[PDB]
Parts: sequence; structure tokens; C-alpha cells
Amino acid sequence: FQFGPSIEQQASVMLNIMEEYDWYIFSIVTTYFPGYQDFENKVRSTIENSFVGWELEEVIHLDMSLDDIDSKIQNQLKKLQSPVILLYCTKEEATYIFEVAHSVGLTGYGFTWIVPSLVAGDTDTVPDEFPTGLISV
Amino acid sequence: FQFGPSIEQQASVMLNIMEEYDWYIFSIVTTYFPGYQDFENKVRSTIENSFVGWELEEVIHLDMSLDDIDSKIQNQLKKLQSPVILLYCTKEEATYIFEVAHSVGLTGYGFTWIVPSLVAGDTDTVPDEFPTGLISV
Repeated sequence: FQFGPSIEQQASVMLNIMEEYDWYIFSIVTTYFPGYQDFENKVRSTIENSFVGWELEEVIHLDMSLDDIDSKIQNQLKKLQSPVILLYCTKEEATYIFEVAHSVGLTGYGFTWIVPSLVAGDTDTVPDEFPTGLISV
Repeated sequence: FQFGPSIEQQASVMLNIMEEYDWYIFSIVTTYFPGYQDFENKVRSTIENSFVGWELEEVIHLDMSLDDIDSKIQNQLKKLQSPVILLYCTKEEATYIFEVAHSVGLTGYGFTWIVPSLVAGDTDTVPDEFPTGLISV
């Protein structure tokens, strides 16, 4: 036994948090890191069941492996216009994605980011590469 | 006397070219370089007079001076969704704007760029920073 949790539950909490602030419109940026499209699947069921017309804008899958000269992550991430972003990746990857988001301008006001447990981790050490106002469980 | 031309005429040719391919919807990215908003003015008259409902989406004025850490040019340029872009600037500036566009993803297929005489210049030397399919007079 552990004093811990899972991925589906966390996704649920992310949804509850979004519902609480009534942020209906959101996108998911994910990486090939484990649990993807099971995250998408859990969200698909949780979002789908509800009567409400919330919108999923984009789902993005980018491999941290085959690291980029192209800034392919920048090239995808720059596209998305949505106010509320769910991110899923390894903590370090989160650092890189956030640097890229800072370049893209996705971190700035009115857009907001929401994270599952893994990125915040211990929470003892926080590279300020993470934007402020970052919301996580 | 010179075997040459002006700015208004070039803008007219750009319009004729766009009309020929029937690209109705377009935006203008410009810089503080000389002739701006006279370019806008000439276009305003030329576009305005015609019965047709073509659309000007955005006009952007960015100073090459006060060169950017912010990638403010990236920050503006990324926004525009229009298929047909008229650009106006110094040749070198065109190099920088194009690198920025390549980062933004504006150079890619279905979007097309159209240029007045100045950027192509001699045409003897062409940094491949310019995207292919670039259309100019």
C-alpha cells in the first residue's frame, strides 16, 4: 500500500478543477510518456458523458526522443489558441515544453495550464521555467 | 531617367497578381521601412474601389530597430491566419522575418507570400531563408 493515486483519477480532478472555474474550453498537450491516449481515453469518457458542450481543441503527441533542431514542439504548440491547457509529461520534459511555451507565448495571461501529479513531483524544487499561475494537483 | 518603377505601381501589380489567381483574402506584413501606410493607403484605394468583397485581415508594423529578445515579430506574425501575405521591408529584414515565419509556420503550404521589388533585389543572390514559392515582382 501507498499513500498515492493514479492517472485517471488525476484527470478527473483536473476536470473537476476546470468545471469549478467553469473553464469549458481546453486542449491537451501530452507526450509519448506512459499513460497517453488512456489519458485521452479517460478524458474522452469523462468529457463525453456530460451533457455540457465543452470543447476539446487539440491533442498533441510529441516524442521527447529524437530531440529537435526543428523546434517541432514550438511548431505544434504555437498553433493552439485555447485558454486552458492540460499538460502531461516527465518533469524535465515539462521544463523543455515550458521554455518552448515561453517562446511561443502560450504561458502568458488568459491562457492557463493544468498539470497532473508528476510534473510538480516533490514540489521542493521548482525551476522557474514553469510559468506562474500553473495549476496542479 | 531610369529603367525602373515605384511603390504604388508595384502594389498594383501585387493586386493584379492576386486577382489573377483570384486570391481574395490577404494580409499585409510591413515594417517601418519607407513607404508604409502609403503602401497601405494605395492598397486602401485600390482594394476599396472595386466592387468585390476581398478581405484585408491584418496590417502589421514592426520596427527592425529595437531588435528583439522578445521575438515580438514572432508574437505578431504567429497570430495571422490568412492564406495570402504581402510583405514589405528591407532585403535583410526580409531574411529575419522569414526565419521568424519559418519558426511560426507561416511559410508552409497553402499560405503564400507576395513581395514588391526590393526584397528580391538583384536576384543574383538568394539566401534560402526565403521560402520557396515566394512570389515577387
